[PDB]
Amino acid sequence: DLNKLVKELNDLGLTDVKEIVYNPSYEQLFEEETKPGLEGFDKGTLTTLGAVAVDTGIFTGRSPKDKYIVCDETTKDTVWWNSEAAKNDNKPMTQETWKSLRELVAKQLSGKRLFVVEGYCGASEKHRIGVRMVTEVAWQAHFVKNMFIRPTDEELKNFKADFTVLNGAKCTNPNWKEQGLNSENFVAFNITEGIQLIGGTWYGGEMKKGMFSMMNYFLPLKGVASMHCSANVGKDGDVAIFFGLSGTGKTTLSTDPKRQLIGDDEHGWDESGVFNFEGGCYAKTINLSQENEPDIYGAIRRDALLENVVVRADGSVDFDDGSKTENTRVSYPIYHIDNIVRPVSKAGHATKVIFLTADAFGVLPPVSKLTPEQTEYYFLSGFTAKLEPTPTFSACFGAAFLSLHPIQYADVLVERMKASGAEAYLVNTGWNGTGKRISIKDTRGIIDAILDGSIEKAEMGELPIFNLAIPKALPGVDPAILDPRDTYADKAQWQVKAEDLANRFVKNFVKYTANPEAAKLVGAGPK
Ligand code: NA
Repeated sequence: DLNKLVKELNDLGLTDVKEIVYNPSYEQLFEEETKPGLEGFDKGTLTTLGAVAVDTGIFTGRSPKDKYIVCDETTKDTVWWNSEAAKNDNKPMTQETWKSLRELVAKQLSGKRLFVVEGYCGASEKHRIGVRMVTEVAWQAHFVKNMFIRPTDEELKNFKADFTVLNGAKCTNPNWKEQGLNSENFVAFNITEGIQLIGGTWYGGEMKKGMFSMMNYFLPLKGVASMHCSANVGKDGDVAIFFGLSGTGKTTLSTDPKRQLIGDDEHGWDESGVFNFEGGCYAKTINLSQENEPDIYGAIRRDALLENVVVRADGSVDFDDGSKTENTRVSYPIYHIDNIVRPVSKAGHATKVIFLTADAFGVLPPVSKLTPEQTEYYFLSGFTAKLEPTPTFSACFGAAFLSLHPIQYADVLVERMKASGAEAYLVNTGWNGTGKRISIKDTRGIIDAILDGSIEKAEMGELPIFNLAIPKALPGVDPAILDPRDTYADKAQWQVKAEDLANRFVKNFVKYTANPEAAKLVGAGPK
């Protein structure tokens, strides 16, 4: 009912609403994106791959410094607010400033032709958020049609919008200084009202990650895990989830011809199992090649939406050109990948949990079986490194999207694992004592041993300092690399580097000891 929709938009403050393009088909979106007369960043270009490409302007990535959550009676004592104790992007916003911003955005979307897309964040009927996004730019509607679950005709008849995203990319906030904000741009959330406002930035990710942040607020409070991970399922129905920061092999190791993909980035884990929050994938395309990333490359066709890629004069795409940004992307509905779970992106309870890390310090074992306490410790640590070794720590493998304290995500994850008897493993896909990277042959052998349970049959030893349980041998894996000390000429070399890494983990974790519940976890961390 377009009549009902317009009244609800008026309620939000949008006036003089002209034509509304509600839930357009992919064909309509293509026509809208290539419409004669589009100017600026609204303009789409049909590439030779058949996919339309658009540019996002000055913002080619998220703007965490411009992210705010309204502080009110609902959020004062529930949100994990940025503090001296532990810095994060959850910056409070007054109700007065929120109102001003809402009016600003409402004004920007008034007296115009609008696109409205309604979809779901969450494949679980019990724990999903119906999202309604309003925009004046067709490709932004396309991004949402790709990234959220597309409702059935039946669902669209009784669709309830639990959260509304008002995309006012074209407007900027003139009173930001007076208001004490970061800039004239803004990505603000009002949890009580159920609204996300976007201003100044055109980057599509703000819509995807904004809703992920909201799921990260509502779900854990209901005992449901909300995770930044990929997930897949074996032919027999066995489910595994993978965590890992960029460069840890997450995408490659969770891509297996024999296991259908549930999702590649955001999942929930409730009483029924693991479910994707998304209806598509938002992949990085820099240096993309058909040879290396056949699944992703193959997905770039009509209905995919390329972002910030360089298009040559003949319409072809130079995927190696990062002139606009190194963060070139492409979004596409999930069925552009063949090896996926259908008809709905969800499966049973996970029984294997894998934490990947590229340990540039060459200290961690290629694989360790974690205790429940260590599972929480390494989940809060969210560690990886790159080469002198430089570490990166990101709580729960996605600190930027945590609306609650890290411990709250760890608690629900381990609760779900305990019920299904799931085992967690820390897997180092990085380097060892040779100074070289662990072979992918061994890493693939390790992932196989984890999934087929052979690691559970192995004789176990224990690595000192970290007190990690490690297998002495595994089918298809070089037993000479299982203990990280064996790849060094002298174990004393490992010992020195281990004390160093242990120190970095401990120093990183100190901020969590300011949280009462998490404080005791230092006992499960190194030394
Ligand atoms: Na399309």
